[PDB]
Formats: sequence, C-alpha cells, structure tokens
Amino acid sequence: GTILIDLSPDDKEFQSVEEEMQSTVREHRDGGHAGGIFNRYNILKIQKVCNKKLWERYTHRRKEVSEENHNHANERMLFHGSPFVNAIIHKGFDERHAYIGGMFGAGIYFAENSSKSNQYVYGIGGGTGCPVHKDRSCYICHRQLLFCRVTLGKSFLQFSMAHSPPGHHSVTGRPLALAEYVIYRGEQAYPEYLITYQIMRPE
Ligand SMILES: N#Cc1ccc2c(c1)[nH]c(=O)n2[C@H]1C[C@H](c2nnc(-c3ccncn3)n2-c2ccccc2Cl)C1
Ligand SMILES: [Zn+2]
Repeated sequence: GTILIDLSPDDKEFQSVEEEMQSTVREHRDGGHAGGIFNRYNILKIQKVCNKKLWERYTHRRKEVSEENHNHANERMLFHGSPFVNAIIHKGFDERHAYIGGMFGAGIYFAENSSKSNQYVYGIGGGTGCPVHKDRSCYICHRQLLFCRVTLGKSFLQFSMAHSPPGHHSVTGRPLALAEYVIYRGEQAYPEYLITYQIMRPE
C-alpha cells in the first residue's frame, strides 16, 4: 500500500529536502573509503513515500514513547542508508533484519549527516561498492537514501545490545566524531522521502 509521489525541483518540499542533503555533507575520517570522495551530490529525484498503515504503526508507537519521555516524542528528521531501501518503503523498517555485530548492536541506524548514511548505501563500510563497478566511490551509479521521521524518545548515550536500555527508546552514539542514532523497533521510524542521487566528482 505504498504510494510514491515524485516531487518537482520547483517544489519547496523538494528544495527543503535537497538543501538538508547538501548542507549536512561532511569530510569523513576515512578519507572517503566507505562512501566515496565528494563534497556535494547530484540530486536526481525526490519522492514522497505515502503508506497509511506504516504511518499508523508509527504514530501508535510515538504515543507510548511520548508518555515515557515527559510527553515528548523527541522526533527528528534523519537519514538512513542501506542496500534495502526498496524493501523498507514497502514494508517499513524491521529490526528483525538488524546486524547483531553492529557498533551499537542489533538496531536500525540513522544519521543527521547525509554523508554518513551514504557510507552504508552499499553495505557496512560501503561493502563492496556499486554492483556494476564494485566501486565505493562510483560517480556513475545512482544511489538512494531515505530521509525519515524518527522517534528517539529518551535516548541512551553511548560510545563505540538488542533493545534500548530500560526506560530508554533509542541509542545516540558518538564513535571527527559524528552522531549516529539507533532504534531497536522498526515502527519508531517512518521512511518519509526516497532520494535518488549521485555523489559528485570534485573539481
Ligand atoms: N530483505 C530485507 C531487509 C533487509 C534489511 C532491512 C529490511 C529488510 N528492513 C529493514 O529495516 N532493514 C534494515 C536496514 C538494515 C540496516 N539498518 N541499519 C543498518 C546498519 C547500519 C550501520 N551499521 C550497522 N547496521 N543495517 C544493516 C544491517 C545489516 C547489514 C547492512 C546494514 Cl546497512 C536492517
Ligand atoms: Zn558503479
């Protein structure tokens, strides 16, 4: 029951998500090893993701979290990257697929820097890069990120686990140290925008 709405480049909604993507790029510690070398994107397509059931799932969980966090959901708009964006927009996030050996355990990972999430698009550590060229810094192949509504609630701070600690609803990690956000229940995030893009070759 997912509908995708293709947003026009003239749309203020398109532009707002576009700006968030470009402006949150950072120069990574790994020198581009995981996600490639770039300081900007070619943004190709922004699609609003509309799924009533996934939204109801999300708001139902948000109510419970808010009750346990002084009536505040601690909601954030965050990026997600993984090879499984197609599955998520249709079925929602699903912690049953989370990697037990994750830095912060078997959760679903989000970032406030688009470039951080970009590092996970082809897998952990950029995996083996694009399928066609096996190139983690591929400028040719089109990538996709999600820009998601995420309920953090009472977030447990951690440095570099299967559920949040008691009384908490997420983990905020700081492993240059950028923030990463981890949820252990898939219904705490709604995949709001599907972004199709390329990393741009610098010059
Ligand atoms: N088929 C199928 C399928 C596969 C995965 C699904 C999924 C469906 N629905 C999901 O929500 N997922 C999430 C996306 C994936 C994920 N989210 N965050 C991470 C990550 C990020 C950074 N460090 C450590 N783990 N992963 C993940 C989990 C396992 C391998 C690779 C990745 Cl990117 C689990
Ligand atoms: Zn490629």
